[PDB]
Amino acid sequence: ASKKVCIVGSGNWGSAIAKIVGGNAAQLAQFDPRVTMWVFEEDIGGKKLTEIINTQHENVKYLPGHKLPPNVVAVPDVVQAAEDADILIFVVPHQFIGKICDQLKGHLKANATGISLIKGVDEGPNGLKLISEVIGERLGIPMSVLMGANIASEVADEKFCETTIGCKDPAQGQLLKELMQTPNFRITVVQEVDTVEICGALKNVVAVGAGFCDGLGFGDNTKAAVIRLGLMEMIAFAKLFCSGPVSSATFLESCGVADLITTCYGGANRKVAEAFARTGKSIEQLEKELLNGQKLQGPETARELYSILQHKGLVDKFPLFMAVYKVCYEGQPVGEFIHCLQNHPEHM
Amino acid sequence: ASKKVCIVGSGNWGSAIAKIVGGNAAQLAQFDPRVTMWVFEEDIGGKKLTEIINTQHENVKYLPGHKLPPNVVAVPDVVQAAEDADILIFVVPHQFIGKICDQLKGHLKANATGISLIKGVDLKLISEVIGERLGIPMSVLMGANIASEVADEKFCETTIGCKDPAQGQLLKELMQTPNFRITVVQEVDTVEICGALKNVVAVGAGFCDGLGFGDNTKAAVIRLGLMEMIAFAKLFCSGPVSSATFLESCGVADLITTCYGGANRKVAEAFARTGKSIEQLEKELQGPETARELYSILQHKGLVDKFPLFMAVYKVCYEGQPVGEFIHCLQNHPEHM
Ligand SMILES: NC(=O)c1ccc[n+]([C@@H]2O[C@H](COP(=O)([O-])OP(=O)(O)OC[C@H]3O[C@@H](n4cnc5c(N)ncnc54)[C@H](O)[C@@H]3O)[C@@H](O)[C@H]2O)c1
Ligand SMILES: [K+]
Repeated sequence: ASKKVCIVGSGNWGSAIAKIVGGNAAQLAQFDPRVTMWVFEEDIGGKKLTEIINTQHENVKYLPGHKLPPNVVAVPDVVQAAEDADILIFVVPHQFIGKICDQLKGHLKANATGISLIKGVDEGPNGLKLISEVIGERLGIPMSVLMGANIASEVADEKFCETTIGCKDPAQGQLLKELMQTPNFRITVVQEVDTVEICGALKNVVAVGAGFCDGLGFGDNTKAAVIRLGLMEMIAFAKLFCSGPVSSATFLESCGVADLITTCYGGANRKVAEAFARTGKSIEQLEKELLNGQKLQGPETARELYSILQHKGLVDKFPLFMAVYKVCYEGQPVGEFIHCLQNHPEHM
Repeated sequence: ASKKVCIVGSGNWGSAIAKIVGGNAAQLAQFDPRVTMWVFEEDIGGKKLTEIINTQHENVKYLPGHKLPPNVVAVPDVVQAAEDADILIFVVPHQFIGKICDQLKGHLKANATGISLIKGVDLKLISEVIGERLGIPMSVLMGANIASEVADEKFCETTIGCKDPAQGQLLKELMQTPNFRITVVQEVDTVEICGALKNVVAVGAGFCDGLGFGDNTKAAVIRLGLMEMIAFAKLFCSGPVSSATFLESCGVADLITTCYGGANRKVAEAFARTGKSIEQLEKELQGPETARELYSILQHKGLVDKFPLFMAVYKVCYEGQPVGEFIHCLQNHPEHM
């Protein structure tokens, strides 16, 4: 009768989302109050982390200081967590989604549906592959996405922000909006899944360019042009690459312009790009110094874009994306970045 | 045969444009190389400013240290400057364009056209003021750019709004350089209204900074402000309006740079942080004034409730509403209904 929800993931973001979804499932009649959350088990200094969560109602490791609602139940086995869910909320690091889908494949409730909160992009036959497609194809369920200018710490703290839900099915879109929306977490539902999703990968390429601007000492008007041309390349690339409908207007949603802006004024891609431009240190060197060795996604995405556009003969139509690639991997002097924007397709 | 250009105005902005325009007018066969610039005569240490420009080719008061192309001729009488021009570039401060137009009226060439670079509104668009008094087709140039940066050839872009496609390509040819990139669109009114409405959003963004909110909250305020800009334009502008025009420099880019750096944001932040008045911050903004005008026309249309960001700025500036309510006013926004 009422729809059962499983939150597949329990990290910083998954626990922030638990707070909201646990809250709204308990409140709202149409949702089963019992919300399962799959927790990868960890020795929390002796006690099982899933034990600590069900007793203390606090993800002491990944969202310390916050009270997860009591109707949210940690479950160490993902199949047991999801077996009865009508709605699956995928919120794990991209690196673990494959494993989780492998365990879940063939164990879901009939007509179960999913929504991916996983930002970024995967690899596929067409070069880039959307994570929501990896999930939906492996599990055989219809997929929505949730993407926007938001971060777990602020969503847990109830700091005002918005997000975009991409869902092809209007009725399912409205259901997901009811599950996730609060006075400080505002949702717009749009029908273009792929377009909402591809923004999250492309925005980080634009952020590398924005960081180059900061590191080369350009002003805000130059930077605003880099961001805007970057947005226009996002639109043009989605229109040529995405299946499903692509509208310019979708880029004016939170997943598009707002996430772009926040990523270009703060975030690891911008920060490392600026340091690269200022200091001549390699992306690799800065990754070790600043991100404990984490791979920065902006440069890696630019490399994938380069291969896609080379096979289509369109490298010259995306000068900002391709300047990020050439600066990061082919030793193009970062100081020439702006020159690559002086004959842009948008101004032809 | 070749088109004659007059730059009506000679401040920082008009001098910066004269650098660009004089160069392109000399190089391109389709333009007459003799570019007039109307220069309000001033005495600079005993010599006339116009004489200094015509011998040293430097506006020593408003753009010192920059050479103007020698084919730009400073002319002190605005009628003499404009009377043979086919293209007039209006680049004076808002407060004078009314008087300048009253002197020019009737004295222009028959087929003459205009482009207004005067950002901000009169609510009535300044290019409408000009085009209706002078009787000439009007275009606009608006984007994320400032005069000092254009003078220094720092990369930036701009939008030209021009209804006639042939006139638009000529204006683009007159103005475009490697560091001043132009997109021509045909929605004149949409381009121009952005310049006024962006300052309302900027005040809101400054409130957001002053209240201690982060970049994800500021990005929502900017984005909701952009949606209200689009909605208002479709409801106000007698000319056509598409959301796609707001992806141009005049829309999203100018909005971003104003909301991250500009007078409206700076004051609004300090006011929300310290509760320092406004004026004492001022001394120590067109955004609020525009908000007031928005309130008035939204009443007439019956749509005050559909623009809570615009109205929260007005109410917080003019009706005592506590700045601290600004974010609350966005928690049931039409975009999320
Ligand atoms: N953190 C944010 O602010 C934020 C905001 C928007 C979107 N997102 C997206 O949400 C996704 C997840 O981010 P996060 O903040 O929850 O990261 P996290 O590192 O905080 O999450 C840790 C979780 O990863 C899983 N995990 C850890 N080790 C594992 C292992 N050996 N095997 C299997 N699973 C393991 C567990 O579920 C663990 O709870 C990402 O795709 C990110 O893009 C995050
Ligand atoms: K010429």
